[PDB]
Amino acid sequence: AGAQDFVPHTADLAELAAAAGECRGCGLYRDATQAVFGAGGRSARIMMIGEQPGDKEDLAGLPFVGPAGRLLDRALEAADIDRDALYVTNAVKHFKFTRAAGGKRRIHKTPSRTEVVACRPWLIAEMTSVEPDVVVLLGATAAKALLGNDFRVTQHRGEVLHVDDVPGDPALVATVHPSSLLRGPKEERESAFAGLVDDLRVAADV
Ligand SMILES: O=c1ccn([C@H]2C[C@H](O)[C@@H](COP(=O)(O)O)O2)c(=O)[nH]1
Ligand code: SF4
Repeated sequence: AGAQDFVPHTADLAELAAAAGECRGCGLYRDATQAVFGAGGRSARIMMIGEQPGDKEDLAGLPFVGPAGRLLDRALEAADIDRDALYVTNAVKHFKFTRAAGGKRRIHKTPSRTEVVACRPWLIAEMTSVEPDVVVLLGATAAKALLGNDFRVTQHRGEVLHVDDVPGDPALVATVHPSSLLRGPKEERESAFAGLVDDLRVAADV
């Protein structure tokens, strides 16, 4: 099923990342430039999971390097979390996208539940490799990957969750995706940023 046979029996993140480059677990590898594995080391206490690499990440080979990542950086710094101490990844490892004519970037398309479930063996391998104390789930796709397809981020914001399905039983904190804080009225963007900082601090206080 999905990516499972492409995942090697090792927890070395370098070997896992190289193997993900060869994954064909769903259709998304075809049009993407490369797989984007997570970034960080196995000593990390906090793992953070987004949806997928975007346009910038697809070509950089690293997660959260575009506008959403710069906003995330600002939130982390405000929460006194050192990004180099995190393990940062995504629920799906290949960018799913289209282009619009006259557009200034490739625009992401939402992974189907099928693609999320197909790619989840990589996330499980990352979680068993890193053994985080806490997992921050940035946005609906990542949160649903571990908490179920019906899960609503908006309804559980600053809550420490635990589900028996997850290897290692880390605490789980589901929050807004940083990209959602890029646009909208200023007061709403400012209130939403504060809430993201709060949720990051919940995770770091686990
Ligand atoms: O590492 C990443 C980078 C971007 N994303 C998402 C965030 C946004 O909704 C889109 C585009 O990211 P952006 O940094 O805003 O260009 O992809 C992600 O889920 N994980
Ligand atoms: S998105 Fe995930 S399951 Fe699909 S081909 Fe890429 S690494 Fe494999």
